[PDB]
Amino acid sequence: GLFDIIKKVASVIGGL
Amino acid sequence: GLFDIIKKVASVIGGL
Amino acid sequence: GLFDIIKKVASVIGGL
Amino acid sequence: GLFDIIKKVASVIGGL
Amino acid sequence: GLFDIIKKVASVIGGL
Amino acid sequence: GLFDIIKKVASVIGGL
Amino acid sequence: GLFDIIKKVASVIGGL
Amino acid sequence: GLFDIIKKVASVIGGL
Amino acid sequence: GLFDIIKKVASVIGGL
Repeated sequence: GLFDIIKKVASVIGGL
Repeated sequence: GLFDIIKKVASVIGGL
Repeated sequence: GLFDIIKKVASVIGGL
Repeated sequence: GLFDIIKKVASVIGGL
Repeated sequence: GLFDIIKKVASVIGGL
Repeated sequence: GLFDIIKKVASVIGGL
Repeated sequence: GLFDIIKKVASVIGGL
Repeated sequence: GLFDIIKKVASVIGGL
Repeated sequence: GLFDIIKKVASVIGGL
């Protein structure tokens, strides 16, 4: 498109 | 399109 | 379209 | 109470 | 309470 | 058996 | 048996 | 409380 | 058996 954002993420977090 | 956002996410979180 | 947002997410959360 | 245990868990296991 | 245990866990295991 | 394959897998993928 | 395949899998995918 | 334990964990294990 | 393959895997991929 004109202003594309593609964001892909995956995470393991040990507690917040 | 014009202003596309594609967001894909998957996560494992050890407790909030 | 003009202002598309596509969001896909899947998660495993160890307790809130 | 007096002797509280709160346990929350969620998991993905690739086969036992 | 008096003797609180709070346990939160989430895991991905590649086969047992 | 004779020609055994045992495959166990589990995964978190942040978007394909 | 003779030619056994055992496959076990479980996954979380953040969008295809 | 008096004797609090808070435990939060999350893990990826490549096979046991 | 005779020709055993045992494969165990688990993974977090930040987007393909």
